[PDB]
Amino acid sequence: HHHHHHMVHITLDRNTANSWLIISKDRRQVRMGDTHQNVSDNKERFSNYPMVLGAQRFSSGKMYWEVDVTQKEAWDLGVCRDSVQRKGQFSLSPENGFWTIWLWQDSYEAGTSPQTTLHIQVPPCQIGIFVDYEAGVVSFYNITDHGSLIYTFSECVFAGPLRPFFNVGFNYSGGNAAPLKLCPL
Ligand SMILES: CS(=O)(=O)NCCc1ccc(F)cc1
Repeated sequence: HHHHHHMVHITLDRNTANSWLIISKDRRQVRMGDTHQNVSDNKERFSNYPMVLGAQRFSSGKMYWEVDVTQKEAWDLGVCRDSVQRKGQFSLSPENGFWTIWLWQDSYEAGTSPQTTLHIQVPPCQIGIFVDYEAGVVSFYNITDHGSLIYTFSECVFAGPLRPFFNVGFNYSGGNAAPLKLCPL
């Protein structure tokens, strides 16, 4: 790929965070806390999962950013509609307004309904996410493996503004405490 030059500076929106998340002062890192983080509830917060949105909203153009997933056992990454459901249980699918991939139990999968098996030879430590709003494309790149393609969603129905989407995953095992980090340009 040669998408790096559509690089955008993403920051995390604390107001949208699950109440157990800890977002760094620079709003570029997020991790699962070991308790409720002493914030009030609001209608924007994801209630059931350790999810948070980026502050940026996109309705046009080409956008690219990178995320560090080093030493995590579980996470979800991608984009979603600004209007996605925040409360209760739901599945990550384009029908529900999500364009995502994940790591879970030593397998990588794309968030289609049902999920799609990914084929990655080099486990990634950093993921690139590319959105072409006009083309209806969301693509994922393996930065650890020379930028090799992981997955492309095409013919996307964004149906409104998009926000960067993150899930740090649960830490039931004690092996998934590490943060998601937005990588410098
Ligand atoms: C730190 S942990 O060992 O992963 N425990 C998770 C508890 C929890 C459950 C649902 C949430 F929406 C947020 C947190």
